[PDB]
Amino acid sequence: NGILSDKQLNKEMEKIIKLAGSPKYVQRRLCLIISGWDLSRSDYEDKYNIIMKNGHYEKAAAWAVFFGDIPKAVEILGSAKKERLRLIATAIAGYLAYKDLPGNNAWRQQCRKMSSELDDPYLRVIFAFIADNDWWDILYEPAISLRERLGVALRFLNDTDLTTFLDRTSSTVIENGELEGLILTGITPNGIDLLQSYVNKTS
Amino acid sequence: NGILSDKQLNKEMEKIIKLRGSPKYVQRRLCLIISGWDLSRSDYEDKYNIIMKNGHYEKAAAWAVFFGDIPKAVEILGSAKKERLRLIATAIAGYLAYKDLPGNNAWRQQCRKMSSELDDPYLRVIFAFIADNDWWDILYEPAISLRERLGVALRFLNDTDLTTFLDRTSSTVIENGELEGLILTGITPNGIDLLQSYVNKTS
Repeated sequence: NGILSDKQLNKEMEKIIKLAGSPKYVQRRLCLIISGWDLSRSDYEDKYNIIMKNGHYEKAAAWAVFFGDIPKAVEILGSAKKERLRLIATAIAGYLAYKDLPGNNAWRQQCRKMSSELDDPYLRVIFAFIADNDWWDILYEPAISLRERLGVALRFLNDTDLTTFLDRTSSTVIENGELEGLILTGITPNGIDLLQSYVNKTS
Repeated sequence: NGILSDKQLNKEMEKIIKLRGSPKYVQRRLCLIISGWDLSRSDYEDKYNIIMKNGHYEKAAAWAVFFGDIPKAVEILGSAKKERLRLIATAIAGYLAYKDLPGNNAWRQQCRKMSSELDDPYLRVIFAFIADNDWWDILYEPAISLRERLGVALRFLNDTDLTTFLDRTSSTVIENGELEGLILTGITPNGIDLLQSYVNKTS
């Protein structure tokens, strides 16, 4: 959101980055630096390997979809142990061709129902993104990480709607007192207000 | 096989059909009458309801796949209380807009791996047929009912393919002493040979 001059802050941000498709690309790079999402393809593959070693295959598949690589998500989730996960990966595999057919045809319907009824939040995210393709159903529920929601709102979003998402989420977290809002507010006086609401909620 | 006039036996078989595409259509209809498969679509839906009330949703979906109503199979498996059955319903639902495609698109690979690794034989043959639209991977599965295998072979396969399948299955069951070869061979001297092999095998 910006705020001794706009050109001065832009050039110092450029000299921080030196270490588009948008009018504000350096601000996006600063936001990715702050959020810890300034990563390359090798870094994402390393993160996939790390999360696979940690044992959260659902989180690995969710991160693979967050990056936008759905064949990679299918490959990651299919190379697991639990037959339940292999079935889930088999369901997700469908999308690799069901992309140019916008119409109710049961598969999307069953996927919406299963996204409603499953318990794992990452699998709920993965099905709600696979069926009825829309980023907004991913970045509004509080069941997943706010850092991940910022990662998907910074990589695939327009600057017109990113401001609306950031304003709505900040005005949510400040009055709700959640600690995850430090992503948006930082260690600022607004962060002190967030921590004050957190204290008033939890002690 | 048939085997004192050919016209007389054909006309009495036609009379038997009259009691209740191919030149051997009368013999195919007699075979379906013998095996107990000549049943209407409304009674097929009633049988679906009967098996659903019994609780064998895998058997109901196997019969639906056997008859060829894949959307009805997805509808049947989706109306189940088991999350594994719902995941299998979604995976089978990834087939309706997916038959007009070539192979090796990840989804058929996952379905082939599932059909190889899964334990339930009905779900095995469901995955096998849905992955590859051929019936030679279904007609030879030993862990399904030979009455059902005869039914799908009489419904779908051609004359030469049905003759080869019948010869292979009869020559297998006569030497192996399987009690379900009595459907193929009847209570005949060959049926007594089959029962003799069953006696020699089991006492």
